Amino acid sequence: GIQGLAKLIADVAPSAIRENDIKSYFGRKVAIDASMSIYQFLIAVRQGGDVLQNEEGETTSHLMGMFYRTIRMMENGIKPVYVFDGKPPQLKSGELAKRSERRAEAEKQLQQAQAAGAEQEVEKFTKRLVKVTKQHNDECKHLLSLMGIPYLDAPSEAEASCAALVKAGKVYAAATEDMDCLTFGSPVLMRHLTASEAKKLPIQEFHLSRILQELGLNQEQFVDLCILLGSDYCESIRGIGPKRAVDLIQKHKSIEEIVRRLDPNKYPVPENWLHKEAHQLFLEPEVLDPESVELKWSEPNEEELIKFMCGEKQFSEERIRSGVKRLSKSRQGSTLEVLFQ
DNA sequence: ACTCTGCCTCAAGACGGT
DNA sequence: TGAGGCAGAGT
DNA sequence: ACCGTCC
Ligand SMILES: [K+]
Ligand SMILES: [O-]
Ligand SMILES: [Sm+3]
Ligand SMILES: [Sm+3]
Ligand SMILES: [Sm+3]
Ligand SMILES: [Sm+3]
Repeated sequence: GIQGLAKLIADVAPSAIRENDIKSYFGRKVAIDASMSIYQFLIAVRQGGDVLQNEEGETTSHLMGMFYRTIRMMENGIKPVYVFDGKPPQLKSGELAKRSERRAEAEKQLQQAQAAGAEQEVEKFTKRLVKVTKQHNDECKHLLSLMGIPYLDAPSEAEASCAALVKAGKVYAAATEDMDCLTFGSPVLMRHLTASEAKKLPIQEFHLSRILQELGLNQEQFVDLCILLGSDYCESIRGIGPKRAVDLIQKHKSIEEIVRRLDPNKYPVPENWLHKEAHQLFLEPEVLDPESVELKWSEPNEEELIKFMCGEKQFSEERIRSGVKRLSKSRQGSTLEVLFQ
């Protein structure tokens, strides 16, 4: 993420944010940060503070969400491609260490909340310990294949590869909550795309070109702004928040120039600041080749889906079979069969 | 008065019978 | 792999 | 729309 970027845009570039009704998206393709949505399901999809699971102890919360949400999207003629995170860049090592530190603390506090019986505390610390694993990813991929829904493995950060897919015109937008997708250059970011049958949060599109126009910046300058706001890849300058950062960038145009003009006593910069490395990472990230794989939405394998979800994962046969019928008919409505010439 | 930091707390899904 | 509220302190 | 339940 980028610290306070969403709020900053709402305050200083409101026209970059557009809202449309879900009925307007029929036929559109979108790239989805899979690892992130699996995470959301593991955290939220609970009964008695416990994830859903089959009788043999295997978690099924993530399969539950991925199955049903994907179908609801397709019912609206929205065609998702799911993108999975790869190996993190070295620059992120610091941030990851911080996370593992927090996990170690959370593990202690979980234990003591248990010897204290504090059930609501236990639930909190258990949520803090939720972690998307390789098995979670492998099960979702397996499921998506059976559903006929495409997915890709990013070489590194999935947001970066989502952005690259939008730039190449392979999908219309990147659908994620992580704003660093814009820092990676995604022309369009959709937030709150769940296509939920219960409404709530309006669908928001962020348009990068509108953002750059409103702030009066090019993409290089925008990335420098984000670094100053605070990213995962390097430190920012203490004392410099969203307000002073926009002004410094609009005036000095670059962190390099900002540092030369800043008084080393009033606003000292981080020692051995890696802003240059991060800048390079946001602008030239390692990404999949968007011309490589042709995205297709295939017919769902109904019988194998039933064996997997019902036979193995113990989902209701009625709900699953009903889901597959809906998915199949909705695909038929929004997708053209392949043609040979 | 405007700005920023540190610390707190909170929320985080989908289906279907009613 | 946040967000927003609040008190206190820096500009 | 609410809310008990989903696995
Ligand atoms: K800062
Ligand atoms: O992020
Ligand atoms: Sm990210
Ligand atoms: Sm990521
Ligand atoms: Sm079994
Ligand atoms: Sm098993």
